[PDB]
Amino acid sequence: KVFGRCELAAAMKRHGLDNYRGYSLGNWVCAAKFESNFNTQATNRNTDGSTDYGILQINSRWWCNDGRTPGSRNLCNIPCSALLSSDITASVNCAKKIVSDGNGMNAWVAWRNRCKGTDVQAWIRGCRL
Ligand SMILES: CC(=O)N[C@@H]1[C@@H](O)[C@H](O)[C@@H](CO)O[C@@H]1O
Ligand SMILES: [Cl-]
Ligand SMILES: [Cl-]
Ligand SMILES: [Cl-]
Ligand SMILES: [Cl-]
Ligand code: NA
Repeated sequence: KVFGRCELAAAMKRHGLDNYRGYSLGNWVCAAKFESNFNTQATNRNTDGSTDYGILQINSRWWCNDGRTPGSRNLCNIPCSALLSSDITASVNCAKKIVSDGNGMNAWVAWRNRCKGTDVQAWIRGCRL
């Protein structure tokens, strides 16, 4: 599923991401835009052979099991394919674990490089929440 901007903002707000660990909703929408272009089916392979999955590009090196990243962890205790669903619940629940692990949203490279220190409220402007 390719979400609309405001559609995803509302879905994330319903799942508890607004101000989660102090990150306002626009941070999460901005990260999704630049990680996946709002597409739940996005996948990208990393140099080390791990793969990033879903709307927030969660990495199999640490967070999910895809059966082909030897020696990796599965800290969200999910198959990576669950992160590709049109229902964002599994991605949101896993993201809550990631952002709580001490490094905040810096775990998302696109957030650090393209959202951090910008007017992220712009990503939710005009949306009915
Ligand atoms: C939280 C998470 O899994 N972030 C991943 C990061 O590990 C990976 O290096 C990057 C590659 O583009 O995509 C995402 O930012
Ligand atoms: Cl915001
Ligand atoms: Cl594996
Ligand atoms: Cl959903
Ligand atoms: Cl933080
Ligand atoms: Na893994």
